[PDB]
Amino acid sequence: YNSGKLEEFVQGNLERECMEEKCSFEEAREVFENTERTTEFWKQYVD
Repeated sequence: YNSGKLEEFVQGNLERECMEEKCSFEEAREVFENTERTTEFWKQYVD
């Protein structure tokens, strides 16, 4: 869930971060970065 140590400097993997453990909508919007794409994605991942 992006504790903020040695996982920000990695590439872009929405799974290792968002799927596996935990994650904010914002989190997606850094790798993903298309916040529209990520909100739709968000409506099948939130709740």
